[PDB]
Amino acid sequence: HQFFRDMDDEESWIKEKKLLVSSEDYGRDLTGVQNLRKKHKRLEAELAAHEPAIQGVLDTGKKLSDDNTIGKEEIQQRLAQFVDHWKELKQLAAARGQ
Repeated sequence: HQFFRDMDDEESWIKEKKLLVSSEDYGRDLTGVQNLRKKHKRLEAELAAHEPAIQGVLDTGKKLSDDNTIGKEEIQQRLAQFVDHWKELKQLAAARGQ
């Protein structure tokens, strides 16, 4: 139950993370351009820390499996969303860079 909770709070953080990216943009068109470029740079750094964070949960889940399996499987499905979300985020970041 705890791991699940943590995962949930984590997924939440992901949403909150994306929100930040959406916040650090508004600031007069004239600067908006430089704002996007600056955002990208911060995005790369961010991602560096977001990788280990998300992975951490993933690893934990793997453990749960070996410790239970019957049940945790459902959580994996939910966690699948987490990865998917991050995946999209990565793609977006890549596009921005290019």
